[PDB]
Amino acid sequence: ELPALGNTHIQVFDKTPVCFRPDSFPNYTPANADGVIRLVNGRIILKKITLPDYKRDVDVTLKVTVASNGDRWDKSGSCFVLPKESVINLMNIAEGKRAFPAVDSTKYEKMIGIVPGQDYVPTLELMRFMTPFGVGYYSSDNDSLSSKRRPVYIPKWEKSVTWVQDITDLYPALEREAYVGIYIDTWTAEGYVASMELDVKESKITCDVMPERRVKPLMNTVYYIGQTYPDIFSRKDVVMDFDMPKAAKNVRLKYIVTGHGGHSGGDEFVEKRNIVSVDGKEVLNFIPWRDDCASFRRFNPATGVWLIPRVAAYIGDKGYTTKEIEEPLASSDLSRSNWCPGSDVMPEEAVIGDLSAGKHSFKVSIPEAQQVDGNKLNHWLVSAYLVWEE
Amino acid sequence: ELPALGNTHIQVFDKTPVCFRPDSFPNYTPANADGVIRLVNGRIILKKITLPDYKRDVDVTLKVTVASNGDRWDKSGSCFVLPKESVINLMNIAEGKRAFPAVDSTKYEKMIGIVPGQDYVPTLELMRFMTPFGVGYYSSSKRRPVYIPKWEKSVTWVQDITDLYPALEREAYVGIYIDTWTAEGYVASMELDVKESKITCDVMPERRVKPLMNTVYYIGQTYPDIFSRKDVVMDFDMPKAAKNVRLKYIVTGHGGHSGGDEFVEKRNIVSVDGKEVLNFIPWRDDCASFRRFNPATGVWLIPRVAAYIGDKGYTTKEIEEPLASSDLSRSNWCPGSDVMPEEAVIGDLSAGKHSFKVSIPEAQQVDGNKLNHWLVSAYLVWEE
Amino acid sequence: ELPALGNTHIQVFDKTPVCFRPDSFPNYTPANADGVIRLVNGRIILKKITLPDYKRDVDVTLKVTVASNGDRWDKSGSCFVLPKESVINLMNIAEGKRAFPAVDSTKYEKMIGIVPGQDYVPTLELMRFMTPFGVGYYSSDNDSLSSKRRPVYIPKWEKSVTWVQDITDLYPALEREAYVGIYIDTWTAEGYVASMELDVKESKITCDVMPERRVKPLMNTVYYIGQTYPDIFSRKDVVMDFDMPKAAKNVRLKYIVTGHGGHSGGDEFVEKRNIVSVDGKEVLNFIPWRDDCASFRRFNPATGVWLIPRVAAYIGDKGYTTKEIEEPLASSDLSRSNWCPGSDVMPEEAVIGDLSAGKHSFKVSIPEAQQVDGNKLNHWLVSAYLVWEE
Amino acid sequence: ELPALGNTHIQVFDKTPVCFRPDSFPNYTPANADGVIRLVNGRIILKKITLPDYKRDVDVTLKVTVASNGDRWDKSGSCFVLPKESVINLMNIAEGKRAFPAVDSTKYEKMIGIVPGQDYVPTLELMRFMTPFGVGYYSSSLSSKRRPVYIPKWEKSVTWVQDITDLYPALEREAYVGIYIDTWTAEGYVASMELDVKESKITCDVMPERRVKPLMNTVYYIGQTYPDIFSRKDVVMDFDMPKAAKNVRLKYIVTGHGGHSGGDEFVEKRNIVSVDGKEVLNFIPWRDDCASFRRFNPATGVWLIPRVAAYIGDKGYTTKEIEEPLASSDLSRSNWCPGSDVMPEEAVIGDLSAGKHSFKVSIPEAQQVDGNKLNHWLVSAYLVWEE
Repeated sequence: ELPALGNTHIQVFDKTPVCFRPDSFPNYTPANADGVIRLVNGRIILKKITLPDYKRDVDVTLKVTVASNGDRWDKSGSCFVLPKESVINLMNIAEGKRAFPAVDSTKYEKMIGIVPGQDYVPTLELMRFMTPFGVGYYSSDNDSLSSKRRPVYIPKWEKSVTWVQDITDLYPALEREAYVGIYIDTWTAEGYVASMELDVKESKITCDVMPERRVKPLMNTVYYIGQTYPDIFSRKDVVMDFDMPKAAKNVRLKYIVTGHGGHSGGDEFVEKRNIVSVDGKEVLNFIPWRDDCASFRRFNPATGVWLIPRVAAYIGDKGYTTKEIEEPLASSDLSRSNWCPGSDVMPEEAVIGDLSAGKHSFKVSIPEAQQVDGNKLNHWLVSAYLVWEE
Repeated sequence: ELPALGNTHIQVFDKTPVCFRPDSFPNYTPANADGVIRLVNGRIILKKITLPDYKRDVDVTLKVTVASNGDRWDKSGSCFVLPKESVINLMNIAEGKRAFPAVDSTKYEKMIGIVPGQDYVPTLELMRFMTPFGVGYYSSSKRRPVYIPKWEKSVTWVQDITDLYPALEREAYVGIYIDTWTAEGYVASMELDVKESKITCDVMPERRVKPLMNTVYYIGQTYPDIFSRKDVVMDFDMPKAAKNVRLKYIVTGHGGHSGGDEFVEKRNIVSVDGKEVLNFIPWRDDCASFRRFNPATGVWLIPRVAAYIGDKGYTTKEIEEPLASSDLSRSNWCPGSDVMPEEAVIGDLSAGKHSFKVSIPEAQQVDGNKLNHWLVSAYLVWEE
Repeated sequence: ELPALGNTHIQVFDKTPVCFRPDSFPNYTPANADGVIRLVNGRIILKKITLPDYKRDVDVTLKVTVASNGDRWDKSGSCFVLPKESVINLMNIAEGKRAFPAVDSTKYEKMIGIVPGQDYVPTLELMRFMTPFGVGYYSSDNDSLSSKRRPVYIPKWEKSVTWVQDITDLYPALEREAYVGIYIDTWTAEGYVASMELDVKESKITCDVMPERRVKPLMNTVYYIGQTYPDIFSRKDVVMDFDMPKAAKNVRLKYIVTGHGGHSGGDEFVEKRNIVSVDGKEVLNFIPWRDDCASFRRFNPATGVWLIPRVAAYIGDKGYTTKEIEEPLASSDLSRSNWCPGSDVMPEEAVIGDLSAGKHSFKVSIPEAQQVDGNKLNHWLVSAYLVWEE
Repeated sequence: ELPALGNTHIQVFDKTPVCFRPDSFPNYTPANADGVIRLVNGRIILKKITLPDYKRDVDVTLKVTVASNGDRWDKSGSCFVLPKESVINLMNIAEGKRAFPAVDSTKYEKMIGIVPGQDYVPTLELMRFMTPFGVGYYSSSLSSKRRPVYIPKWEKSVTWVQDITDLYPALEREAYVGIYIDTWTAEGYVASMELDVKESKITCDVMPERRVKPLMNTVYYIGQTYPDIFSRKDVVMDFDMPKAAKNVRLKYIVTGHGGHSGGDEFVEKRNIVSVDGKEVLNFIPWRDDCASFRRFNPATGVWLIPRVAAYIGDKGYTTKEIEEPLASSDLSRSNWCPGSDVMPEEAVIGDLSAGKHSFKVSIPEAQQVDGNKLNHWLVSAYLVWEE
């Protein structure tokens, strides 16, 4: 019979600004009155959370809400947690106390912080998201920029976007005390406002002992701080070793990927096969893609718009007929490499099976990925981790 | 320490046709080789399911998939279960062995089978859904907007129905109804997943379900526009006092002509023992999000001044923009959507008699071809 | 002793839309229920006005008000009247019943309608104006476009712009019955709204006989309809002859000019001497120029804005000091060739003196004017007329 | 049929210095070679003007031009005329021959000369103006520490024009007009003044019988104190109308002062003006367009104000933090800007019977002078009508 501590709800962030204001915020700003720490001139918000010492099992739910506060763009986002087992992390790097470890250039070029190294474990992602174009700030009924960009089939713009995911598997990374944060690749002073809620529901069953969950971050190419766009996959596969000190049963891989390069023909808009392997065996092999981005239209008041001519069938006063029309196409409608402006990203899972104690290899290959070329910022945001029960 | 029976998965239907073929199927066709029973000329498919005698708690998940097999329309659908405590049900009515009880015309007009009566409990809905326009059969441009790169080939809905386990326990007849009138019809799939608790001490709670109302016109029934003349009021009995009772309410508005209840906002007010427990406008304003599931929808050209990027920067011009019937805002659904029931915490209910009332006061009457109506089902759930 | 008819006020236009909607309006649309006639797809609004047969002298005041209705730009405008003595005019040209007369290419190239010809007298301008950038439509307190474009020294945007001029000298062109209108070089469907009021204040003096005023339009390069950008001054002076049927005493010339070509280094932004002559004698010789456009800032919420670095002296907490800052400069702040976005244009006057009956010459020279070059639309909008009492 | 005398143009002052040089000019200096009389050490310039005996109606236009000749601040100014009907005036007070009448302290404290008294009618203002910060002398390259990027060039002087036809009776035949500037520097300013009288071309157009009656003037021309009296009491006074008058109009000229932070120069204060116990004006004297005068203020003080600003950068529209210059001259003020004149507010009073009438000016939240905080209100008022 285990004691009940009760549920825990945390309003981590509440319309907390995420922006780029290098005159107000340097690489590191200590905790403000609300506990918010800011890194990289405001592009990263961070907060220490405490959770009671749960003995019973729990369910963990994450709810992230974003709105533009002026920034018009669809920027990349990462809700994350600093790994507890890592001496080096984003915060003490920002403070100037540490640095990402140097990497072997034959394997990882100049891609610091994407794989583990001495005293370093890559940042763990709680949720990858992509902001829509200007939701909120540009969403009013008579907004001077978006009011005549609203298609006839969209009765009203949404005022914000919200994503919810079960992250129970990540409880080990949140337990007792942890630093969680949100990063948005924003370069405007107006930026965004972000909200984040953690809901920990404690089991009502007296006998329900908390299982021994484990999490092992493997990789993270998100360019949080002093990092470079990850187009490395265009020249080489990213291969790394990892250790399993103890044999583990029924291990699962979680893989989070989005493709980027927003110019015409860039990796944001072209299909590229991802092949992920463990110990030389393929465990995921698929094209990260979405063809439903029109479904996010009401979240994108400030998206760009083009007129595409098309012969359209329709019902006129004298029955069915056809005519040439000029049909609006929004940038937000376009199919993309595993996301849409206004979507989150569900991690792909793969059941790895049992892993013996000892050395193992992990490989991520996006063989036709394109190189950065001047202003063509082709890259792939990839993070991965393992989870299992001991 | 309770024994583990393990999980149970049932592929109830698998691309099972739902159609209207009165030359092949009469009002009742007994179970075929795959266990499928057909009622009303194929408009209803039904199957007996069996589940192990679970002692531990469980989670129940329902997954329904639909595709057109030629039918072009957005027709109403109901995935349901025949209440175990009812002598009279859709099946024995179809067999010609029973009939919905006659009703008091002062209270319910000619709306047979929508409320309980002698030996009758209304059908219980596991999931209300609305088919999209021709998904699958018509999914391969004059129809496809430039912002839709490809049509989906089918539509799928998933809901947790754990609270309905008592209606499914041991043995039950589940089915799918689609208001289809074509021989080509649809194909429907249905999966039930019962995930048993991995915890040794986790005793199954004593869940209860009590169906109160169901206006879905399954068989020999009339369009439910009754709300336009009177509120639907009924009594129900609670044999035992119950704590923390919850009401689940499933509503969709209908009448697909211009200005009909499918397309106009109407406040729904639901009461128990004279106290309002729900009061809201059932509405959806996001139906454009379902566009890729509607290849066969009707289309109009609407004029509009539009902002766009031309060769000399941003500018504006008059255009004629396609608007699909499927894009239109509706009374709590879209072609291709399911319906999440609204919940309300009723609180404690004493043993004895109680009243239940559903009021949609501005609902419109059927008028010739204007088929205004409201599909409403409701039930109570609680633990003893 | 002359009878008093009293004053006459006419609300010619009242937030009447001026726009470019070729699918709704062809070259000519007849008078609507309010008397408004539309030409050139909505770019020109026109209306027949009637005035009592005044015997006493009068004062005529014109009041034009404009607001954007979505069009973001600072477009050229002309409030005008169709000359009574002209068989051919903008309206019957729009109706397809007439055409500007063909011109001698050695003198006027392909600049149709800018000088008189057979059955044609150039349009007479009541007022030349330049719309500001988006006033009204983009002027609200929290407008998503103009909100952070408001300089600290501008407490609030204006919601419209209004110009008033005395046009008493033009009474002969308005007398009894006349067609007046407004043209705006708008190419957007949203366009503008325009208002126009004529106030005729009758003299209170019993003996005050109306003088015999005369008006003679000479030139007008405004491209109202099927006309070309007037960069002709870059290759040749515009010279023309005119006839004075009767000798006239103390004749005055009125000259309305604005320079154009909004690209960097174009005639909108460069000083160009104008030299105007009658019978070979210079009567005006000046640089049409304004250096006070910053004064119109509150009318230009949608103007473009740049950040210009500058070392600025200021009072800080430790006394007088200096620092590098980035100071906003608006397109509307820039000095221009005789106008600002949001200004009207006061005609320059010159006392010509007496003119004998017969032939006379008139010449307008802007010798360093630039040519049109692809997208560089250099030109000069020039109109001129004579006025005198007989 | 009335004879035509033709138009009259008078160049009253032409870059005539207005300054404070007590060693060169005492309280009174008689007319110099150009007819210029100087009072209070140069702070006031004065000149006798003559106008033909016009029988037809006329229009009177006043054009005043000012430039700094070294004086850097935005000082108060008053273009005026000595009332013809007054025995006591600024000039004979300066000469030491007369004095403002003593006042009742319970009503007017120590505010001499602001209301009428025995043998005294307050000075009549043709135009109230406020000099800009150093125009001309400091009105000088591409990058400048003082000149904002949106100001291509400083103006070299400032000019104001007003129709003052209603004031013809105060100018008729012969009158002493002048300019006062509250300057305390030896460098001071230069001032120009032109009067243009345009005679009607109509034979029948008889000049109407216009009248002017000065009521109040708190401008501290000579041996006078800053007028913060409104902060303790309303200014109430009586006046006499020897003959009944029809359709009388009140003209009220007000500017608020106290140039320190939070002073009456920069705070909104309701003015309530009453005649015979009825309110005739009730309003906040205010201007919110002072940025429009920027090019006339080269020597103004400047602050840096932080703000997020939208702008076009090389990669499209964006926003960033900046420190934006705000000039003292840009600030909203109590009915003026550095470089502006003041249009009088008018009110139609209606008919006034012959006899006694009362007039009252109340600025109830006006602030008191406090050491170097020189809060005050410059107010003048007069009546006009046709008989």
